[PDB]
Amino acid sequence: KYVDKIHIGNYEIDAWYFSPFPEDYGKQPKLWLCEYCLKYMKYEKSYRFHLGQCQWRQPPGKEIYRKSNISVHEVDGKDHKIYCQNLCLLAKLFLDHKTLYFDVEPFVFYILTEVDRQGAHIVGYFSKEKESPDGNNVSCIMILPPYQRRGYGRFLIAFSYELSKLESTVGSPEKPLSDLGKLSYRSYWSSVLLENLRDLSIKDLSQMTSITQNDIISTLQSLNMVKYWKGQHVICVTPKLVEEHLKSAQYKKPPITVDSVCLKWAPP
Ligand SMILES: C=CCOc1cc(C)c(F)c(C(=O)NNS(=O)(=O)c2ccccc2)c1
Ligand code: NA
Ligand SMILES: [Zn+2]
Repeated sequence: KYVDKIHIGNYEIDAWYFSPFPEDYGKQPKLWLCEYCLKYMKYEKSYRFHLGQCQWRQPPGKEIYRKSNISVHEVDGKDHKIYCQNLCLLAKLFLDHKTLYFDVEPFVFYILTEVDRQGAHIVGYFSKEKESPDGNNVSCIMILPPYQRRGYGRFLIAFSYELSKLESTVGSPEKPLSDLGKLSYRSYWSSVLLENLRDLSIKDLSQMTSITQNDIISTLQSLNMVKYWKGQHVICVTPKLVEEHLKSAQYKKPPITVDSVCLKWAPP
């Protein structure tokens, strides 16, 4: 018998997948999570007592981004082991393909929070290998279900590439992506490339965006904006074609932007 329901903050959320919480936790009808320190508890009564005792009102680590009430905390897995393990167990309830939960020392975790008077409430996160031999700028990326399809996933994608830009490198999410993750990356790639083409080789777009040439090419191919000539992909678009795509309905929701001026981060 697995965890199938959690209470976190003011949300109740049904599980999507098995997560390896200890057996005596899974047997409970519901798992209760502190939204600030991510301690998981078996009972409403232990949860209530914890909420009156727990002093955390935001993630640990350093706040590397803050604009208005949107915040990102960078949490090193070796410095905040228990917190990152609890985050990975929570994330695994909603990710099919995540496989690492307890060996969190090789990872850095970027926690997205939405702030009010009571504290900084967790929306989602992405993990990132401190040293990625494969050039992955995201390992896992997860938005909690009640915040999905509301701009927060796009924010975290954009954020991951802003880190890659500051590292003077290109990067790509680790595969396989969740179904919603695939749609989200394709939408983000399309809007970023189209806006750059409206305002350039494939290599130029890559240096400007930190999107890999492969991801640029596959995105341009889905837009039918690339020709093939003697073994080379070449951009083939008219400014008018770019503008038709850009004012289609899917590019109409006003994003939460990543303001590079509010990003406080030096590359390792
Ligand atoms: C639970 C497992 C994975 O959860 C995820 C993972 C990712 C990467 C997401 F992007 C989202 C999400 O919520 N996307 N919707 S979006 O932010 O409005 C958005 C609009 C336009 C372009 C991009 C994104 C959820
Ligand atoms: Na639910
Ligand atoms: Zn707590």
